Amino acid sequence: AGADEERAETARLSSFIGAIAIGDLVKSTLGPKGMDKILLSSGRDASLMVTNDGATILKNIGVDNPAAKVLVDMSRVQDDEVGDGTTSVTVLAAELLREAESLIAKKIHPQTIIAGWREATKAARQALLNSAVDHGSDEVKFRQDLMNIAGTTLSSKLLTHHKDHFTKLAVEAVLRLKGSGNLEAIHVIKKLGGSLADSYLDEGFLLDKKIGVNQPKRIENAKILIANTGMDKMKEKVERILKHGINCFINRQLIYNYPEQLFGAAGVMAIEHADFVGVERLALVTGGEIASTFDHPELVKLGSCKLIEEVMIGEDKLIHFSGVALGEACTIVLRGATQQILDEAERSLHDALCVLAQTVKDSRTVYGGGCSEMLMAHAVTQLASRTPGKEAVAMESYAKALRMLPTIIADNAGYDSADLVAQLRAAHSEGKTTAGLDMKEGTIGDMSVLGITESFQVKRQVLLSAAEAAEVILRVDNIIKAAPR
Amino acid sequence: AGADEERAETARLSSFIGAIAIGDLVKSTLGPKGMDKILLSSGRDASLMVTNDGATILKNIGVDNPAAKVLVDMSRVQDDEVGDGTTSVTVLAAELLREAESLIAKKIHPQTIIAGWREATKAARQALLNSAVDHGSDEVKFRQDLMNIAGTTLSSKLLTHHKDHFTKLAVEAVLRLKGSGNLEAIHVIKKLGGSLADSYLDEGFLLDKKIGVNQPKRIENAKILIANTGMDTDKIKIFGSRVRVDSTAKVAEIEHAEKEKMKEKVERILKHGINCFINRQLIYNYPEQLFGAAGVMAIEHADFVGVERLALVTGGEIASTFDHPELVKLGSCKLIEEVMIGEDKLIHFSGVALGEACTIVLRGATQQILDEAERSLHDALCVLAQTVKDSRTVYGGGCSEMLMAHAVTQLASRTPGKEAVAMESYAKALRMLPTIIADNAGYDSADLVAQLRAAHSEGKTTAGLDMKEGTIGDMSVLGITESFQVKRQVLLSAAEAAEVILRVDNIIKAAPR
Amino acid sequence: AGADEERAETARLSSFIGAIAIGDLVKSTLGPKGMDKILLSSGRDASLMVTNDGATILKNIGVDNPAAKVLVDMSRVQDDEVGDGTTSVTVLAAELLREAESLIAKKIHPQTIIAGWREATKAARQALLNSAVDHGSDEVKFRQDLMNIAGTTLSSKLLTHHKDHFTKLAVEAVLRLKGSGNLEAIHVIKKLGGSLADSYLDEGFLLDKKIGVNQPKRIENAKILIANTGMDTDKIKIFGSRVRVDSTAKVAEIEHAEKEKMKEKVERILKHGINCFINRQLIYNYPEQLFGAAGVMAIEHADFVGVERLALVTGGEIASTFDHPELVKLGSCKLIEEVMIGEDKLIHFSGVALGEACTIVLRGATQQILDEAERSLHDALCVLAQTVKDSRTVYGGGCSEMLMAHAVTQLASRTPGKEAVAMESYAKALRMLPTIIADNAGYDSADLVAQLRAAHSEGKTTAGLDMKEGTIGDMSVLGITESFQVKRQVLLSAAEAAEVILRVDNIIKAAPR
Repeated sequence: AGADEERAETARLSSFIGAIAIGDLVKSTLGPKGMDKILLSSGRDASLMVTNDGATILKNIGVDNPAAKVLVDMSRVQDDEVGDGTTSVTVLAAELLREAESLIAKKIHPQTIIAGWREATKAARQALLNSAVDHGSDEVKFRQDLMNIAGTTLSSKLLTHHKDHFTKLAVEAVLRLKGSGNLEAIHVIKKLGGSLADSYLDEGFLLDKKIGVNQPKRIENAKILIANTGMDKMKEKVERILKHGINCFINRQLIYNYPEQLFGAAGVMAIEHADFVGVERLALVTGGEIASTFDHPELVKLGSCKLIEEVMIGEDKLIHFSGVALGEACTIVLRGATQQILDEAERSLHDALCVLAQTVKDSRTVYGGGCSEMLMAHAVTQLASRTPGKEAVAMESYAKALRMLPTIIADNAGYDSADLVAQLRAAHSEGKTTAGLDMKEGTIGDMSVLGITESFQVKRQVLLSAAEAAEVILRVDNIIKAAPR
Repeated sequence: AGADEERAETARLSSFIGAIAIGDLVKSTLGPKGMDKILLSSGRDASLMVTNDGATILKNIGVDNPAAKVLVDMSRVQDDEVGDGTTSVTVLAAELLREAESLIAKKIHPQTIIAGWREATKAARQALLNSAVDHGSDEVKFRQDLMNIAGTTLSSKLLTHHKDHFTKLAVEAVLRLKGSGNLEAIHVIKKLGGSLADSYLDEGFLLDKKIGVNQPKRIENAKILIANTGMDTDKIKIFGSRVRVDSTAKVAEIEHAEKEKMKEKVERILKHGINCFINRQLIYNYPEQLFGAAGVMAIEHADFVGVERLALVTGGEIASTFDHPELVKLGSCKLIEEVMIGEDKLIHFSGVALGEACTIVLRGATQQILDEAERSLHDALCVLAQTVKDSRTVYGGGCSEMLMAHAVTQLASRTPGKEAVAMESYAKALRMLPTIIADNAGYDSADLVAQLRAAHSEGKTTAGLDMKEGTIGDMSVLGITESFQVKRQVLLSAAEAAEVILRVDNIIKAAPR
Repeated sequence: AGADEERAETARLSSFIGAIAIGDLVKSTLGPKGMDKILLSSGRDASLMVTNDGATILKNIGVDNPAAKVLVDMSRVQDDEVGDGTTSVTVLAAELLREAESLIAKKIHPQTIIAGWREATKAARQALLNSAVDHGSDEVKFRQDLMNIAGTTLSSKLLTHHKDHFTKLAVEAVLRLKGSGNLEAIHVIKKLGGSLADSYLDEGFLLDKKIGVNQPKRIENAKILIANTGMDTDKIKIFGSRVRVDSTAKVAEIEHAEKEKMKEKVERILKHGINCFINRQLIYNYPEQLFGAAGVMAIEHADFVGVERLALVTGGEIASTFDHPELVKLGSCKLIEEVMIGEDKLIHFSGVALGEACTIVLRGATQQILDEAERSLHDALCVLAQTVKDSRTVYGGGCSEMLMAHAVTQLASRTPGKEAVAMESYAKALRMLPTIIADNAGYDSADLVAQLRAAHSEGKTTAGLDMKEGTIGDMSVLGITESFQVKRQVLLSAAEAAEVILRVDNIIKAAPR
C-alpha cells in the first residue's frame, strides 16, 4: 500500500516549503547588493554554474518531489515577452503563503479564504487604472529616454558607481533599434584609454580586424562582399572585382595568402576571420547579400555605400563601418583607462539591452523603486475596509502584501526596515507619483531624478503570474490514502 | 536543559505567555453571550465559585511564577472609580504581545518600536475626541432615566429577555441613593412567583428568619435590640477551674444562676416595651420561651452584614453586655412584621427615620436562574452611580472600538519613519475587539469584521455589533451605551502595563540548589 | 556532563569569559536610551531588586565560581574618587581581553606585551592635557548651578523628562552642604504620590515609622529622645539562672520589677515634656501603653543611619541608659508630625537649628521604577561635590575617547619591537566605547565608528557621538560633560584590574563522575 496522502494541515506545508525555499535564493539577487550563486548536480550536469538571472537557473533543473516545476516554467513566457527587469515576481508569489500560518488562528474555513484569489483577479487590475503614476515614455523621449529603468536593472550589478552614466547611454541604442526591423546588430567592446565619462557612441559598427598592414587606408563609394566559403582562383577574383569597384571584402573564416597580394595592388580592404555574429548583423545593415561561391559579386550581393574607414580612437586604430542606409542597426564603442573597473563596463551593457527592447513595444511605463507599490497599497487598503463580511480579510491580505515590497527594497540597503515603511507611505498618500524609495538616501526621494523606472509589461503580468501557481494549492483537496496518520 | 536561564527572545516569551493564557478565559466573558466559569480547591477554599466578572476572579488567586498578578491589580482601581460594564480592558493589553513575533522579523533594535507607546497616547487623545457622547441627565429624569447603560451591562448576560425591564427599575433605586450617601445598604432577594414586572421595590429592609414556630405573629411601635454577644452562658474561656464548693447543696446555686440571666432579660426588656430582638449568632434556649409570652419577636443567628446596614437605618445602638437595653439602644419605630410574600415568609423592617438605606426585593419568574437577579442587580448598582456622576456616555457593543480603528489605520501611513510600524500595531489591536465580541455570539468571526468596519466608516457612531442579529445593526436603537470614564482610563492603563517588562529582559536566578 | 577541565590556553579563556558576560548586561545601560534589568534571588534576598547603576549590582552579589569579583570591588574606589556619570569603566577593561587571541598568534612572551599597560600610563597623560574646554564653576553659581553634568548622568537614565528638574534640585542641596563639612548627613527618599514637581525639599529629616494604632496624632514644641539600648529588659549578660524560689508571693515580685521600668519612663518623660522617642531596635510592649495616655509619640526599630544624621541636626545627645533624658538630651523644637504628602504616611522632623544638614523628599509614579529616582539621585549628590572641587571638566558623549584613540595609533608604530603590538592593542580599546554608546542607542554600531573618527581627526573637540541624532554633533549644546577626575582615575584603574586577569589564568578542579 503506497501513495501520497498528505491533506489539509500536512498538504498546505508541501506547497509552503516550495515557496520558502525559492524565495531565500532569489531575494539575494534583487537590487544593488545582489550576489551570484554556484550550483552543481549529478547526472547530466558537468560542473558548478553561476547565473546572475534567477529565471535561467530555475528552468535548467527539476531537483525534487515538492511542487514548483509548473510555477517556474511560466516565468519564461514573461521573459520571452518582457522578462528580467529585476527578479521579483517569484518572490511575491512565495510571500502569499506566509499568511497561511496566521490563517490557522483564523480557525474557521480556508475555502472561504479562496474568495481572495477571485478578488485577486480584480486586485490584479487594481495595479492598472488605480492611480495615475506616470505613463508617458511615448517613444524616443528627450529627458525620460533614460536615467530610468536601465539604472534599476543596473543597480543589481556592482558597476553602478560609474555604470549609471553608461546605463543611460543604452536607450539611445534601442531608440534606433525599434520598429519591426528585428532585434539584432547590437555590439559592445571596451577600450584601454580615455576619460571620466567612460563611454562613447559610434554611428556605425565597430570591428577590430585588419587584412594586414598593407592596402589603402580609406575606401569611398564602398562595395561590400561577404563569403560563406573561405579564400583557402587568383584570376577569377580580380576580373570580377575590378568592374564592381570593390572597396572592402569581409570573410567569416581563415583566408588564403595568395588573394592578399592581389587585394593590396587593387586597392581593396579585406577582413580575415571576421566573426559570424558581426557578419549577420552587417548583412541586415547593408541590405543583405546572397553569399555562396565566387559567383557572389555583382548584384547577388547588395552593397551599401557611404564610407568604410579605419579611424583613430584616442589611442589604437579600429575599423568603422558607418552611414548605413537602413539605420535599423547600430553599435556602441565605450572608452576607459585600462582599469579593472573599466572591463566591468562589459558586464552591464548586456543587461541594459534586454529591458529596453520591451520598453519600446509597450510604450508605457511605471515608477520604479517601489513607487507604484506603496501607491497601490494606499489605494487598496481602504478597499478591503469598504467591502463587507468575509471578503475584507481576503482583499486586505493582498493589500498588505504590497506593503512588503517597499520593505524588501529597504532590507538589501541595510537601513532600518520599520523606518523605511512609514516615510514612504506619507509621500505617496500626498499624491506625488515621482516620489519613491531611495536606497542610497535611506529614506524617500524623487525616483525620476535618480533614474529608476519600470517597464509596463513587468507590472501587468507579474500579478497574473503570481496567481498562476498560488491558487493551485488549497483549491483542490485530493492526494490520499495508503498508510496511517 | 533546566536551570531557568533566559536568552533574548525567550525572556520576551515569558511576558508573552502570561498575556495569552489570561486572554482565552476572559474573551468568552465579554458581551451578551459571555460564559461563566467555576473554580474549586480542596482547602482554605470550601466550594466552587463562579464569577461572571473577570476582575473578581483574577484578584483572589496567584496561581504561578510568571508575572501577571500586578497587571491584574490595576483593574481594581478602575472598578472603584468607574466600575465595570463588561470586562474588556485586560484582553486589549494581552493582544499587544502578538505583534512581537513580527518584531523579530524586523531583525533590528526592538526598543525604538517602544515609540508605539508614545503613539498609544496619541491614540488616547483621539478616543476623547471621536466617539459621540451624550447631552442630558436632568436629575431623576422622566424617559432618559434608564434604558441605557444598565442595559449594556445586562446585555452581556442572557437574562435580557424579561430582565431589561428589571434594569429599568434599578435607576429608581439609584435616585433615592443618589448623592452624598456613597454605596451602602442595598439588599436584593428573589421571590418564587411569576409576573410581567418580575420585580417589586420596598421602602424598608427584608431579612429571612424566625424566632421559632411559637411567639406573637406581629409587633408594632417596635423596639430593636442588637447584641454582639450571645444569650449563651457557661464557659468564660478561663473556666475558673473544675470548681470546689461544699458538696451537692450549693451546686444548686449554679443552676439557679442561669435563672438570673432569664430574670434580667425579662424585667429590663419589659420596661422598654421591646418588640423585636435581633442577635448576630447562636441564642440560648431559656430566653426563647420568655419572649413568646411577653409579646416579643427575636431572631436566632441573624447575620452581621444585614445588621450593620440595619443599624445605620434605625440610628443604631451600642451593642455590649446585658446592660445594653434602654437609652444606650436607639430603636426606631414604625412597623416590624413577618409577612407572607405569597411564597416564603420574610421579615420586613420599615419606616426608617434615616431614609439613606433601602431594599430592592424583586419577585420575578422562577427557576434556579432567578438567583441570577443576585448576579444582575449588583451590576445595576455600579453603573448607575457612575452614570449619574459623569453625565457622559459612549455607544456600546464595540461601536467605539471600530470607529477609532478606522481612524488609526490612516494615521500609520501619514507618520514618517520609525513611527508608522509602532502606530499601526497599536491600531490593529483594536481590530481584535470586534472579533472577540462576535466570536462569543456563536456567529462566524471573519464575516462579522468587514461588515462592521464598513458601517463605522460611514460616520454612524450608533452602528455597532449586534450579536443577537448575527450581523451588524444600530446600537443606539438597542439603548446600549458605556460610561465615559471606562474608555479614557483603560487606554492609559493598557499601554503602560504591557510596556514595563518588555523593557526588562531577564527575570533572574536564586541561591538554593 | 559537567567535565570542565581547563589547562594553560583554555585556562586563559576563563579570564576572557568573565569580561564578555559582564559587558553585554552593562552596554545597554550607557547612554540616553538606557535599559533596565531586574534581578531576583532567594536566601537573605527578598525579591526583584533592580539596579540601573552597574557598580551597585556587581558589588552586592558574588554569583559564581569564575573570577571577577575582585575587578568589581575596584570600581567602588573609583566611585569614591569621583565614580559615576554613566558606567563605562568596566566595559573598557573587558574589550582589552579580545586582543589576547592575537597574542597567541603573536606566539612569543605575553608578559612582554604587559608593557602596554605601562605604555598606557602616559597614554592617559596625553588625554589629560588635550581634550575639552569648560573649567571652574565659581561658587553657589546662579545659572551654572546645574543644567549640566547631573543632567548627563540622567541622560543615560530613562526618567529624564520630569527628572531633569529633580537633578536641578540636587545642586541646591550641595550648596548648603558646601563648607568644611565635606560630604555628610544628606538623605533622600521617594514617595508614591503624583505631582508635576515630583519632588520636595525638607528643612529637617524624613522617617517612615509609627508607635502603634493608638497615640496622639501630632506633637508641638517636641522634645526628641534617641536611645542606644532597647526598652526590652530581663536577660542581662549572665542570667541569674532559671530558678524555683518557694513562696506563693515571689513569682509575683519579678512581674512587679517590670513595673519599675515602666515607672521611670513616664515620670521623667513628663517633666521633659517629651513629644517623641526614637530608638534603633526592638521596643518592649509595656511602655507603649504608657506613651498613648501621656501624649507622647515613639518610633519602634527606627533605622540607625537616619538617627545619626538627625543627631547632628538637633544638636545631638548622649545615648546611654534611661538616665538619657533632660540636659544630656538636646531636643530642637519646631514641628514633628505625620504629614499627608499625598498617598502615604510619613513623619517630618523640621526647623533644625543647625542648618548644616537638610533633606530632599522625592514624589513619583510608583513600582520599583520610582526606586529609579534613588538610582539617579545617588549619582546626583556625589557628582556635584567634586565638580566644584576639581574646577575642570571634559566633553562627554565619547568626544574625549575618540580623540585619544586617534593619538594612540601613532604611538604603536613609534615604539620599537615588542612594545608596538602591546601599545596598539591598548589603542583600539578606546574604539569600543563609541561602539557601546551607539549600540544601546539602537543605531548601527559599524557605521557609527567610521563617521566618528573622521570628525575627531579633523580637529573639532566639541564634536562627539549623538545618539538622538544617529550620527555626530556638538556635545557642548547638549550640556553633557564629564568630570576631569573621572578620566584621570579611570585610565589608571582599568589597567590594574585588567592586569590581574592576565596573571591568573589557572583555576583548579580534580576529577570525573
